[PDB]
Amino acid sequence: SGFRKMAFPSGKVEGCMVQVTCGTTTLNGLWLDDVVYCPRHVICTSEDMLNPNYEDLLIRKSNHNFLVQAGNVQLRVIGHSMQNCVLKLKVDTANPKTPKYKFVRIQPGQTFSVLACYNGSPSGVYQCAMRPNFTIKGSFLNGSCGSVGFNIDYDCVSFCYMHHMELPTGVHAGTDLEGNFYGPFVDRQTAQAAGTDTTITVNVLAWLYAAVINGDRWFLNRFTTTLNDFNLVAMKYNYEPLTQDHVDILGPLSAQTGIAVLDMCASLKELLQNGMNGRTILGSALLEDEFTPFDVVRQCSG
Amino acid sequence: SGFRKMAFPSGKVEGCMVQVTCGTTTLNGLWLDDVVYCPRHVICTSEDMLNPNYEDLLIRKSNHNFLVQAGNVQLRVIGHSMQNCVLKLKVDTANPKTPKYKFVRIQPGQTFSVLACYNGSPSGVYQCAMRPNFTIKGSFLNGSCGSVGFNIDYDCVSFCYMHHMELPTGVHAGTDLEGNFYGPFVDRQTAQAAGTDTTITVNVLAWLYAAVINGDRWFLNRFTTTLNDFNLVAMKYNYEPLTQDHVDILGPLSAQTGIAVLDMCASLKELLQNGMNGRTILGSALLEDEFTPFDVVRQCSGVTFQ
Ligand SMILES: N#Cc1ccccc1CN1CCCN(C(=O)c2cncc(Cl)c2)CC1
Ligand SMILES: N#Cc1ccccc1CN1CCCN(C(=O)c2cncc(Cl)c2)CC1
Ligand SMILES: [Cl-]
Ligand code: NA
Repeated sequence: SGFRKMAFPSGKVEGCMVQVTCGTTTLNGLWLDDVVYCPRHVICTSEDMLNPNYEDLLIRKSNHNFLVQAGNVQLRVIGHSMQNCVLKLKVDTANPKTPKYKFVRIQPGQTFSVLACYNGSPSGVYQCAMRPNFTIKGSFLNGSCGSVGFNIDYDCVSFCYMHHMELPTGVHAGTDLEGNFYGPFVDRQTAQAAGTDTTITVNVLAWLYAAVINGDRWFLNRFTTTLNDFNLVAMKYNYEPLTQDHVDILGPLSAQTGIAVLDMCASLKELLQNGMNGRTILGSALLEDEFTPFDVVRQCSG
Repeated sequence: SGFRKMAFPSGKVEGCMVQVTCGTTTLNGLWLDDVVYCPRHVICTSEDMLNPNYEDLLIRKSNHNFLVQAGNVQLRVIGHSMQNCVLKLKVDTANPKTPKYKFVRIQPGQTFSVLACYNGSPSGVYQCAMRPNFTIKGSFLNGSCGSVGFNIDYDCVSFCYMHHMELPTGVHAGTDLEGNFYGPFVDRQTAQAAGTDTTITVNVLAWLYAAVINGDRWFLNRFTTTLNDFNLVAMKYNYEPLTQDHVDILGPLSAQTGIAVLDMCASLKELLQNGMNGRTILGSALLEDEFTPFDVVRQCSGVTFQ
């Protein structure tokens, strides 16, 4: 029993973290085979950040301008190129600790583990969700750029996030490993803001199923609802719409607990309309939306 | 900025996890140098569990009755001994991935990372605190015994917990790496229950200081309190007493934010009386007690957002 925000074991990713230095800037890189991946903003000075022309800044750099340190060993940079907002530094040694991996782009609502790093050294691991507004509520300080997000699908690491910046509200923005930003953000010091966020409905339902599996049932009721009436309520409370795809994905949890998805939707409707009335669910006074249906099944059954 | 429940990177511990089998029972073991540590209850049947005589059960076992599997490799057991509630299996290979490590016994209120494992293979990592009633609120299923708790302040792993059992209320109990249980618990299937738990006051204060460092001051007030009046009020909400040791430990956070410890105590007294009135603190609608003063300093910026 028990239910905790759980990250994947980070060992396979720790063996890939390196320190990348360009001029006075030091940040983190991901070393896979003979390539080190890092944010392209490593080549910028503070003044360049206002309106950088990355192609022009890069042409002025030689391979020896990039210092890559893996533990206490210097790696030799033998090539460099850009792919979208990530710099790819070709090195002379393949990482002997390279795990089986893929680069995947995740959808809003999906969760992943973040390995926070400073000077190429891992400092902590925590679980995040890609918000509907394409930000992540992480915990990052100066020097954390290049820290990565991932999931592990068996023995294969799926890298899905690389950290680039913090927005004025204290939330975080980054790219996939192909350098495409999540959300309408850019790698330049211009005015940017997180858009209004919404709650991930399918994940709140998954967490209510986790609460039932763990013995917390007070919120269950005799009522059911239709998908259309439930979505009229969800919109009023700034919850994402629930689709038939979401209902299908919750199928297994519904079968195990004997609570149909629309039966759980009626409990959620009541919680949104009346609050918790001084009670908690899995030790929380708010409805948690950062556990996917898969996360619940993986932790509660495996 | 941001504030999350953050665990230590688990790689140094993943390289130590093995599977231990004795008869039909399989659980996890920790392989450090040439010794595999695991719960001694691996030698019990379900019937043995009511009143096991571990010395009598162990004397009937030979080294070859213990099967230890590290990845896809079988390790050879060449010795065995019991130390309190842990079994120590001497093996013929030293773990080449053994990190720099130590065994530390922790006090209530201290936090640590748990690497949940099943069949010697890591499943997930999360942060836990040793509750005042000597239990932990973890996430463990059948097969998780032998999973360990640790901290990694620097490059040295400090192992502080080994998982043995789940109590009737769904909370968890275990030992230090010398086999001494935390709390009054025993490794037998008798009626035992967790004592009434309380909130870890020093950690809630640490977390209020984290909220101030990150730019939030809404909960502060113009008042102060004496330590004794604070404790009289706190104990009415089932909060642990705050001692002069706790006040001293909060000194650095107090100096960084400019808020005296007893002034933060007055804010906590008011939050206990009023609740949050629809507001949140670091994204929570409840007062958080599983971040120590040391955890706050590790994670937070050294510059407060004034
Ligand atoms: N791309 C981009 C971008 C876009 C707008 C502005 C600034 C940047 C880059 N910028 C500069 C490098 C240093 N930096 C951190 O190291 C950092 C990371 N996360 C959290 C914190 Cl508090 C600090 C901030 C990010
Ligand atoms: N020591 C002790 C003790 C003392 C009282 C009763 C039972 C035990 C041992 N017992 C038997 C082995 C299997 N088991 C789990 O694998 C387990 C762990 N954590 C959580 C869950 Cl749900 C299950 C339960 C623990
Ligand atoms: Cl301690
Ligand atoms: Na219902």
